[PDB]
Amino acid sequence: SGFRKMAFPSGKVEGCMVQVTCGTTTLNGLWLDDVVYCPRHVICTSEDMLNPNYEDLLIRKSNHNFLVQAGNVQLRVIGHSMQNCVLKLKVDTANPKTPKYKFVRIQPGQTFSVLACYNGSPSGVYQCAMRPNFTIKGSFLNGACGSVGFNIDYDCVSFCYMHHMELPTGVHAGTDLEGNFYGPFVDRQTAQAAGTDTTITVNVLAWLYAAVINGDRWFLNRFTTTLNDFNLVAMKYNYEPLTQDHVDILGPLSAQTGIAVLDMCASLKELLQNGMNGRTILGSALLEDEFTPFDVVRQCSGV
Amino acid sequence: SGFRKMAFPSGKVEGCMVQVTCGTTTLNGLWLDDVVYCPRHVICTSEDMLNPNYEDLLIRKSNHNFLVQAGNVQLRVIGHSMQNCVLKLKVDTANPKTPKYKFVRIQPGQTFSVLACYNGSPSGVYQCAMRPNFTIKGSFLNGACGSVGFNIDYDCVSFCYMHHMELPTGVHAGTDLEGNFYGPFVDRQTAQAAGTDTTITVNVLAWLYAAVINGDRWFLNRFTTTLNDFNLVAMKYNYEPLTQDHVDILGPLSAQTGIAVLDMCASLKELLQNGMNGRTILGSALLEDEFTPFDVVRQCSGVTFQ
Ligand SMILES: *[C@](O)(C(=O)NCc1ccccc1)[C@H](C[C@@H]1CCNC1=O)NC(=O)[C@H](CC1CC1)n1cccc(NC(=O)OC(C)(C)C)c1=O
Ligand SMILES: *[C@](O)(C(=O)NCc1ccccc1)[C@H](C[C@@H]1CCNC1=O)NC(=O)[C@H](CC1CC1)n1cccc(NC(=O)OC(C)(C)C)c1=O
Repeated sequence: SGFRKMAFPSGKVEGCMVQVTCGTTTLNGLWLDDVVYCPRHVICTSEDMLNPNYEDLLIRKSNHNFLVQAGNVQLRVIGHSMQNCVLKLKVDTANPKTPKYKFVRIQPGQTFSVLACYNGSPSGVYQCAMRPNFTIKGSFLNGACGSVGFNIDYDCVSFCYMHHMELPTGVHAGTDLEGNFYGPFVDRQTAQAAGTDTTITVNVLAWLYAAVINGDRWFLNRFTTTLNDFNLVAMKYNYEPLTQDHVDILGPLSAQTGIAVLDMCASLKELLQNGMNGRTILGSALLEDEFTPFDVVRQCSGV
Repeated sequence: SGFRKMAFPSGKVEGCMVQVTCGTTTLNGLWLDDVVYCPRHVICTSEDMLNPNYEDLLIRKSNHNFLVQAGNVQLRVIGHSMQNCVLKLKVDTANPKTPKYKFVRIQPGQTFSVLACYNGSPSGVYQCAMRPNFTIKGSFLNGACGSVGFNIDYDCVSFCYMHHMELPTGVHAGTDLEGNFYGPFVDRQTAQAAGTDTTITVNVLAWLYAAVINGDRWFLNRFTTTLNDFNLVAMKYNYEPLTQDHVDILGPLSAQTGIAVLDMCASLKELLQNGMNGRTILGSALLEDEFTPFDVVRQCSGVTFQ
């Protein structure tokens, strides 16, 4: 037992990280088979970030303008291609450490591990969620661009995030590995702001189910709720609406604990009303929303 | 910016993890050079666990009595030895993925990464602190024994923890890699409990510095204090004593923020007496004590591993 924010083991991603340099700009790239993926803004100067014309900047670059270093080794760039906001650098070597991998675009509420890297070297690994406002609450300094987010369900690495920017509230925005941004953000230094963030309701419920599996029952009550009355109350606390899909997804945890999904919703309604009155749940004094139903089952019941 | 509970990258350690079977028992081992390290209780069965004679149990064992699997590959065991609560299985093959490493024993308050493993396969990585009561707040299911804790410095893995047991309250106990227990625990099925835990003061102050570096400043105040004054309030609230060495270690963060440890101790003094008054610090409603001063510097300066 016990319950922690757990990341995936990072080794399969560590062997894919490289440094990419173009002019004065250095950041991280991801080397899978014979392609290095990195943010297209590696081709920009620090002035000329307001309104970059990336098509115009890229046509002016030679293969030999990209310095790609994997440890001491310099890789040879033999071709370049832009896909949305990602640059794909063709190199003469397939990475021999390339894992079994897929690219996946995730939905808000989904969790993933981040391997924070500087100069193509790993600094640390932590767990994140795609917020409902399509930001992530990351930990990134100058040099972190091209750091990736991933899951490893079985031996297959699903890459879902590539880091590009920090927004004014100290939260982060980036793309899938096809270079499409999460949310309405652009790779320009123009004024942009995250929408109002909301709590990931289905994840809070999953985490209350974790608490019951780990033997804590103090917050339960004798009440039930309709799905609609739950949403009318939860939205007053800036909680995301709970859908019938979310109710279906919570079915297994419901069956394991013997607590109906709408009985657990009544518990959450009372927690939002009362707070915790000096108590904690799984070591937290706040309601946790960065564990998915699938994360709870994986950590509580066998991996 | 941002601040997250961050683990070390686990790749150097993932290459050392193997499965060890002795009869009915499967758990994890650590394969370094030509030796596999695992918990000595791998030799025990049901009857043995209630009062084990580890000397007497280890005599009756073949080398072929220990199945060691690295992926599909069976390693050949050519020797076995016990060191305190660890078994050392000599194999005929040096691990070609052996990193630069040493074995270190950490102090209460120090943090490390755990690579939670099952059947020799890494499943997850998270950051822990050795609690003042010598437990860790881990997350471990059946099969986790022999999972290890570590720190990295440049390209050197310091192994500090090997997992042995769960206590009541769902906290965890284990050994250093020389098989010495952290805390007053024994590797037998018997009545054991975690002692009263205390809050790691120097780590809470480190995390208040992380808060300030990230623009979370509401708890700062005009007041200062001294050790004796703060420490009399610390003991009061089941906080570890703050030593002069702690004050020195936080030195850098006092400089970088303009808040002297004792000025920050004045902020922490106030938070304990008064509470947080509806507010959060770095997204927590409680005072975080599992970041060391070094962790805060590591994270807020972008230190990388080679
Ligand atoms: C990314 O480009 C990066 O890491 N680049 C390498 C590098 C940058 C700076 C110095 C040396 C090397 C960064 C990552 C950022 C930096 C701080 N934390 C991060 O997550 N991304 C950008 O700088 C990004 C590039 C834009 C998308 C194309 N960018 C540019 C300009 C402004 C901002 N944000 C900003 O001003 O943030 C506030 C909070 C408003 C100060 C930005 O992210
Ligand atoms: C460890 O031995 C292990 O993982 N063994 C492999 C295994 C395979 C299949 C089934 C069980 C075990 C475990 C690790 C435990 C299991 C669950 N969480 C853990 O951290 N350690 C023990 O089982 C340990 C071995 C003893 C020290 C030599 N042990 C034995 C008996 C009792 C407990 N604890 C206990 O009863 O915990 C409470 C909280 C009281 C239920 C114990 O840890």
